[PDB]
Amino acid sequence: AKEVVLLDFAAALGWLTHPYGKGWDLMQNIMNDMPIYMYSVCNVMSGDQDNWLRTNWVYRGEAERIFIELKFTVRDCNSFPGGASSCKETFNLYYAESDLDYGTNFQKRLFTKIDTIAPDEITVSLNVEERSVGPLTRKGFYLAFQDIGACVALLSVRVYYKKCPELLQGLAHFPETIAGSDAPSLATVAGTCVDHAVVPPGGEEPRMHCAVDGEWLVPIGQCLCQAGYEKVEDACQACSPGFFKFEASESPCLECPEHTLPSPEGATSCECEEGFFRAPQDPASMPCTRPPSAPHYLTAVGMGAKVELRWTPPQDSGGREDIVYSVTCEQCGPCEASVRYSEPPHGLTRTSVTVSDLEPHMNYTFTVEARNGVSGLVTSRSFRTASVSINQTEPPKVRLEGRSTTSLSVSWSIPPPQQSRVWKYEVTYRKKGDSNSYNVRRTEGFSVTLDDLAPDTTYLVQVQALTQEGQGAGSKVHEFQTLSP
Ligand SMILES: *[C@H]1O[C@H](CO)[C@@H](O)[C@H](O)[C@H]1NC(C)=O
Ligand SMILES: [Cl-]
Repeated sequence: AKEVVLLDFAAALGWLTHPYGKGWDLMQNIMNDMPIYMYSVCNVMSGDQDNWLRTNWVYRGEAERIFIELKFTVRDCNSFPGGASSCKETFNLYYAESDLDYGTNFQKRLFTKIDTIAPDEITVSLNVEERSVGPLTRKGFYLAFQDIGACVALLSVRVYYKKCPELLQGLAHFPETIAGSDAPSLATVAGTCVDHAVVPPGGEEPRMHCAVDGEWLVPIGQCLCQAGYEKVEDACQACSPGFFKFEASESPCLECPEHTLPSPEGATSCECEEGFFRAPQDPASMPCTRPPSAPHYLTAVGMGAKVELRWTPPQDSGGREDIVYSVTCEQCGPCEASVRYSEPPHGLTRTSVTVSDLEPHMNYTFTVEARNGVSGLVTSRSFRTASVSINQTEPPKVRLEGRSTTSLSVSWSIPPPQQSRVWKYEVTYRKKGDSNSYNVRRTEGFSVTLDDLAPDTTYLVQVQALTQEGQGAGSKVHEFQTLSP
């Protein structure tokens, strides 16, 4: 775990002693053909000791919490001739922040005690200890060591801050970040997106925290490979030629779908080969599709004035499920509003419709076309046709125009446009009650007189305009009556 050092006594500076002369004092020994320095003080006999040793001004840089490591020795208070109660076996560690170098202007009251330092190993004619303080927030700081009446040898001091390693995590890159001072107040570090990577709409953007111990803590958000690109190891390559990636996801590059042209490197979509198309609604994931073929077959059986257009889906959906049917009509020329559709005629999803109100004696032709969500792209037409004529025309209006004791003058009417079909007019009559005797005569006229009948009798008259045989339209059964003398 990287550590940045701000002050290292061992490598070596002549620090400030107070008071000067007595108290702390730089000293030297010999080892491995090399000089060894140390600040010592051994005033155990003397009743009251208050010896201060101050380190020169250390720059804080951007360090937030510093770690102080000390290596020292301590003699046993029981080994000195005096060795009275005036001998301690510990010393005190202080610090102070400032924006300028006080130089020689050392002032005890300005210092904050960090802790007392006690020997792990006491000797008789080396203890290692570490502490830390934060947060620091000024240009520089001092360290101060206080003697209270012991025999101490200070061999080493190191003050450093911990640091978080640079890394790449989820396509994001974070840089060396100074570790934080306190956990409850841990800042957040933004990461930047590797080439060809991005943060999608709208996920969390890359973040991570540098903990006191110099460790990366809680990873937030992530970067994904931009469209046209895919993740390989910890980088983003372009999609191979023949593949595509429309949205920035975690998935790999997909191969082009059906009916598409081989894509160039780093493709976000495969264009569709001539003959096929895609709708706006269509995702670039589905294959380009085609317009449908006309309905497979079409029937139109007309029960009276209504009719039943049944039909079946195209033999070729064009590769879609959004096929809708449209129905028009011929009467020549287009039908008016005269015809009623059981349902709206255009934009149908069913495969059968009932139209009604068809004036007899006219064959209409209905056309049904099938189209899908891609028909609007081409100007062709794919439809089926079916025609029907109802011959039932038309319930004649009967009424009399003359009466006698024995004869009835009967006449019927019917619009000229329909007087064409009518092959012959069948006239039927019989006395009331009688059901074993029928009187029937035919004619092309619109009037007839019934001869040789009984007086004061109601007759049943039924006229039927045949078209041509057994397929004609009957009339209301009227009731007329002879006259009395
Ligand atoms: C419909 O009338 C036409 C004349 O427009 C005729 O050719 C045809 O036979 C009729 N319908 C049928 C059942 O063929
Ligand atoms: Cl602290």
